[PDB]
Formats: sequence, C-alpha cells, structure tokens
Amino acid sequence: KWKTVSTIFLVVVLYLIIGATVFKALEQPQEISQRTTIVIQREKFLRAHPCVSDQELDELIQQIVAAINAGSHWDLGSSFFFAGTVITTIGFGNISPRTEGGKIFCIIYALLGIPLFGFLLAGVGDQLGTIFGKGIAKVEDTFIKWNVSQTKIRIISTIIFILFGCVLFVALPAVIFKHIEGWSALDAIYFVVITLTTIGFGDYVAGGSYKPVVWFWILVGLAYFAAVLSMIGDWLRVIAKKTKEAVGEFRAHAAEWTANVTS
Amino acid sequence: SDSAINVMKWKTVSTIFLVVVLYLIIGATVFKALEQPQEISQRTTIVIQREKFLRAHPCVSDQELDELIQQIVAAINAGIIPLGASSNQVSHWDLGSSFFFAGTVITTIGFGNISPRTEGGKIFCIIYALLGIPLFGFLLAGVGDQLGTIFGKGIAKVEDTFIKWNSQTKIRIISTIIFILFGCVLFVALPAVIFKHIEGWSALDAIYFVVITLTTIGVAGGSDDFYKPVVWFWILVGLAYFAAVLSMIGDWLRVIAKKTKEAVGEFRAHA
Ligand SMILES: CCCCCCCO[C@@H]1O[C@H](CO)[C@@H](O)[C@H](O)[C@H]1O
Ligand SMILES: CCCCCCCO[C@@H]1O[C@H](CO)[C@@H](O)[C@H](O)[C@H]1O
Ligand SMILES: CCCCCCCCCCCCCCCC
Ligand SMILES: CCCCCCCCCCCC
Ligand SMILES: CCCCCCCCCCCC
Ligand SMILES: CCCCCCCCCCCC
Ligand SMILES: CCCCCCCCCC
Ligand SMILES: CCCCCCCC
Ligand SMILES: [K+]
Ligand SMILES: [K+]
Ligand SMILES: [K+]
Repeated sequence: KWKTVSTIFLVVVLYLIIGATVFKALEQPQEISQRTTIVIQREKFLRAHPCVSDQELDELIQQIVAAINAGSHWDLGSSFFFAGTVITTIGFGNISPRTEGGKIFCIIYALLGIPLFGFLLAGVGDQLGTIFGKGIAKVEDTFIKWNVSQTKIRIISTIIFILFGCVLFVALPAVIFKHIEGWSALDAIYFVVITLTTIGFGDYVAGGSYKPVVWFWILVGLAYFAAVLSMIGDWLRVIAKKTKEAVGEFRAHAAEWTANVTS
Repeated sequence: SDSAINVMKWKTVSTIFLVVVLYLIIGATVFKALEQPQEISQRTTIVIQREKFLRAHPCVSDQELDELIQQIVAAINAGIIPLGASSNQVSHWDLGSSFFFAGTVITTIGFGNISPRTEGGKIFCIIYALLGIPLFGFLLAGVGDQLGTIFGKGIAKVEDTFIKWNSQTKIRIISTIIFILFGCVLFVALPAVIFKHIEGWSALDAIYFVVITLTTIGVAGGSDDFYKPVVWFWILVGLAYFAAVLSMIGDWLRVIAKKTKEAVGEFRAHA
C-alpha cells in the first residue's frame, strides 16, 4: 500500500539537480578556455598557411568527423576486449559495431553474456568474500578481548577493508593495465572508479604523445566495488532511518510547542 | 563439512570462468569476422583522401599535417565545432546537459564521448558516483517493486480469463510470455518506433540503441526540450524492466546448466 518510492524519487531528482549545478560550475569554465583557444589554433592555421583556405579547413573537419565513425582494431585481441566490455557492461564504446549483423549479434551476445558474467562475478565475490572471511578470522581473535568494545571492533575491520582494498585496486590494476613509468596520481583513482563501477572506462591511451592476469584484476576489482557500493547502500539505509526518526521527533516537539503557545 | 562445500564451490566457479573465457573467444571471433572487413575498406579509403587532398595542396605542411589532425582528434574528445562558419558554439555543460551527465553516472550508462576534464570535476564525479550509484539503486529497486505489483495486478485479470476446466505449473509460462510481449512492446518497441521520426535511425539502430542503453552498457538527446524529461522517465522504468529480463535470462541459464549437468553425468555413467 504505502509507496515510499516517490519520496526516494524526489531525492534522486534533487540529487541530480544538485549534481547538475555542481558539474556546470566545475566544467563550463574550462570549456570556455579550451574552445576559445581552439578558435586560436584555427585562426592561426589559416594565417600560417594561405595555402589552405576557409572552404578547405571545413572539408578537413568533415573528413575527420567522418573518421570518428571508424577511427588495426577488431584484431585477434581487440574484439576480445570489446566482448569483455559488453558482458561487464563497462562498454567504453569508442569502437562500437557498425555492421547490421555486428549489432544484431551484439544485442544477443549482451542479453546472454551479461547474466552469464553475473554468475562468474557472483561466484568470484563469494569466493573472495570467504578469502576475506579467513583474513578477518585471524584478526578477530588477536585483538578482540582487548579494550575495544563490541560496537567498535566492527569499524577497525571496515577501515582495513577500504584501505587494503582501495590502495591495491587504485595502484596496481590501473597501472598493471599500462605498467611502467606510471601516471598522474589522480587519473589512476579516477580511472579505477569509472571502470570498476561499470561507468565507462576513462580514456584508453596508447602513448601517442597478460590477457588472463589483467582480466583477473578486473574481475576481482568489479567484485570489490560490487560489495563497496552495496555497503554504501547499507550505510545510506542507516542514515535514512536516523534522519527518519529525527524529523518525526522534531515534528513531534514542534507540535506540542505550538499547543503550549496557544495558552 | 565447513570447507567441504567450498571444495565444491571453487570447482563451480572455475568452470564458469572457463565458460566466460570461451564465450569471449567465440564472441571475439564473431565480431572480428563481421567488423574487420568494413574497417579495411574504411582505412584504405581514408588514406586515399590523405593522398588526394595533400597532392591537391602540396603547399600545406606535409609532415605537420598529421599534427593538425591529432590536435583536431584530441579536440574531438571534448565538444568542438571548429569551423570558419559558425564559430559561435553551445556549451555541453549547460543547464540540462550536466543534468543528463549526472544521470549517466548514477545509472552507470556512461559519458557518451565527453567526460569531466577538471580535477575538481573528476574528484566530485568519484564521490558523486560512489554515492549516486547506491542511491539510484534504491530508486530502481523501488521502481521495480512498484512496477512488479502493477504487473501482478495485470496478470491477476489475465490468469482468470483463461481458467478453463483442468494446470498451475503451466499457467506460469503463459504469464512469462505476456510479460515479454507487453514489456518489449512498451519498453523496446514503442520508443524505438518514436526515435525513427526524430533522428531517422534505421529499424535496427533504434532497437540496438534501446538494448545498449537499458542494459547499462552505454545520441537521441540532441535535436538542435519537451521530450527529454519524458524519455528520462521511460529510461528509469526501462532500466527496471531489463533488470528483471536479465535476471530471468540468468534463471534460464541455471536451468540449462543443470539440464546439461545431468545429461553429461548420465551419458558418462551409462556408457
Ligand atoms: C618518482 C618516485 C616514484 C616512487 C615509487 C618508486 C618505485 O618506482 C616504480 O618502480 C617500479 C618498478 O619496480 C615501476 O613501476 C616504475 O619504474 C616506477 O614507477
Ligand atoms: C602477486 C601478484 C604479482 C603480479 C606481478 C605484476 C607484475 O608487475 C611487476 O610487479 C612489481 C611489484 O610486484 C612491480 O613493482 C613491477 O613494476 C612489475 O615488474
Ligand atoms: C550531493 C549530496 C546531495 C545531498 C542531498 C541531501 C538531501 C536531504 C534530503 C532531506 C529530506 C529527507 C526527508 C525525510 C522525511 C522523513
Ligand atoms: C529488424 C530485425 C531485428 C532482429 C531482432 C532480433 C532480436 C533477437 C532476440 C534474441 C533474444 C535472445
Ligand atoms: C554527503 C551527504 C550525501 C547525501 C546522503 C543522504 C541522502 C539520502 C538521505 C535521505 C534518504 C531518505
Ligand atoms: C555463444 C554461446 C557459447 C556456448 C558455449 C557452450 C559451452 C558448453 C560447455 C559444456 C560444458 C559442460
Ligand atoms: C582541486 C579542487 C577540488 C574541488 C573539490 C570540489 C568538491 C565539492 C564537494 C561539494
Ligand atoms: C546457451 C549458451 C550458454 C551455454 C549454457 C550452458 C552453461 C553451462
Ligand atoms: K549491473
Ligand atoms: K554498467
Ligand atoms: K557503462
């Protein structure tokens, strides 16, 4: 009977409206600086070469925008990586199928590969969850009868989870993907979160300016954030009830307050 | 007995791992047999237009022409209309696009081609996703249950208008067909038919769009403002629809797993 979904719907709508104003307050500034200087390279290029004219630079952009549709890809291994992005729903989509048969196959290949891969990820999650269960069984005997109480013991372990998990999964896999002479510090964490949350794989680089072991870290990392996101959902559930009781309690005191004023 | 079921679980996981490995190898060979031919025809003819347009203007910087193309392709990763006509441009981080961007983040659909460049935008996006993805899941789960009872009501009338004389175990299969029928007509067919008249997508390219989107794999939004809010709410319920569809397909694979798991066991035993 009681819906309770529309209230969550409004929070999500409100959460998006906040996120909207924040992203445009962080990205629209740099959007101007780029796109004002892009005019500068176009204004400089026609001056640097009277050989090429206005009518001809548009033709080049057209022929480069036409090349966006294509970009050797689809080789023995690239189509393997593509199929991995499909069943993991990461789907970076820089190289997407252009053939009618390739799209029809991709529809069926996804409708069957996504559930199939789900059983793998679920089994890897349980398999890795017990590995973590053994790792805490030794930690939950050598530190428990000490002074840290029942409600606090649970928190030290969750810190050891986040630190030992995230430090592994932001340092090694992002680099094990492209492993030496590492990277910018932030774009490794940004790469990992965007990838393992199945959001879309932050910008493959080929250095213009391993197969079982790499998909190991991916499969373990996807299972890692699968639990990480699920815990965050649990902490949101707690904070939901803690804020549910606070309002109904404040609305309870403000109600009898108003009755006292009517005297 | 405690770690005896785990001796039995690890066997089941690695076999599913091998199925996934082989499933990717099959998929790999199928895509590269369908797409790599069209790639050769494209790259051989894109060299022709370099060999054409560079002989058509020898006075352009030959060795530096590739550097211009890189700097143009590097600009493609961001929003660009770098042309002599229409130097005026529109922001892809405007009032409504960054709203759509946040939607692709919490739904994990993802980014189209453009992603945040600012360090502050990347740090916020990490926090926004780690909190937005779980938040959205509660909505999607509530939408699924809210939609599941609407289906439970719609099937309650259908499961009485066909109750003749004589079973319980068989009516459940008719109910799953009327799910896929109404479901794929409402959530896959009707919107795919509507996108034909808006962006001119071929018949397949609309279904392919719906599947890739609502299976959160990852554009009709640009038209160059009355239907984007409606489509967004189609997406929310369509995401809840494929959530169950993918879940059923997984259950169908559990059945097909055991039926083949028992078939090999008997064929090995009797022979
Ligand atoms: C600049 C300070 C770097 C602090 C870390 C010191 C170790 O460097 C790393 O050594 C690794 C090989 O063992 C390689 O991955 C890279 O050559 C390098 O990244
Ligand atoms: C147990 C997992 C072992 C995985 C091996 C990964 C291969 O990377 C190597 O591992 C070293 C740290 O281990 C790095 O410092 C080196 O840069 C690199 O040569
Ligand atoms: C980017 C972070 C967004 C934070 C949004 C906080 C919204 C809080 C909603 C408060 C309303 C809850 C109503 C509960 C009624 C019982
Ligand atoms: C115009 C042709 C469209 C063909 C669509 C085929 C869909 C296949 C569904 C497979 C379900 C597992
Ligand atoms: C940093 C705070 C982010 C928002 C966390 C709470 C969002 C939901 C609370 C209300 C749920 C009913
Ligand atoms: C594209 C579908 C691939 C199907 C592969 C079937 C593999 C079954 C192996 C049976 C082992 C018991
Ligand atoms: C380098 C600038 C960091 C900006 C972080 C913005 C966080 C906003 C949280 C509401
Ligand atoms: C129908 C293709 C998947 C194979 C099902 C059997 C998995 C053990
Ligand atoms: K998913
Ligand atoms: K996804
Ligand atoms: K995605």
